Amino acid sequence: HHHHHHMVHITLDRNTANSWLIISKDRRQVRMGDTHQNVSDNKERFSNYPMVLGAQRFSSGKMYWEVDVTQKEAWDLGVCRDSVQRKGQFSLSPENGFWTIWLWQDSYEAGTSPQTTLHIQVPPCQIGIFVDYEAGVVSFYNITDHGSLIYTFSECVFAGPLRPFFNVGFNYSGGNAAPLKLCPL
Ligand SMILES: CS(=O)(=O)NCCc1ccccc1
Repeated sequence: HHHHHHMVHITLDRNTANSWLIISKDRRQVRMGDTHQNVSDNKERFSNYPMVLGAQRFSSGKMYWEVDVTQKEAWDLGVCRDSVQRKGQFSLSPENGFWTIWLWQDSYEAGTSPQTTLHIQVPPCQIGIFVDYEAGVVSFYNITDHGSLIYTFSECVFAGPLRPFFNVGFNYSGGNAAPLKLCPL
């Protein structure tokens, strides 16, 4: 892929974070805390899962960013509508306003309904996310494996502004404490 030149500087929006998340000073890293992080509740915060949004909103154009997932056992990444549900239980699907992939229990899957098995030969340490708003495309790239394609959502019906979407995953195992990091341009 030659999408690198649509690179955008993403920062995390503290106000949207689940109350257990710890976002770094530079708003470029997020990890699961071992307790509630002493913030007030608000209607924006994801309540049921360790999720957070990027601050940036996209309604046109081509955008690209990269995320470090080194030594995590579980995470979700992609984009979502600004209007997605924040409270209660829900599935990650385009019908609910999400265009995502994930790692869970040693397999990679795309967040279709039902989910799609991904075929990755080289476990990624960094993921590239490309959005073409006008074309209705969200693509995922394996930066560890020379930028190889992971998955393309096409015919996307965004139906609103998009925000970068992150889930650091649960850390029930003690093996998933590591952060998600936005990688430099
Ligand atoms: C073992 S743990 O640290 O990952 N426990 C997390 C508890 C939690 C439940 C729902 C949403 C956010 C956090």
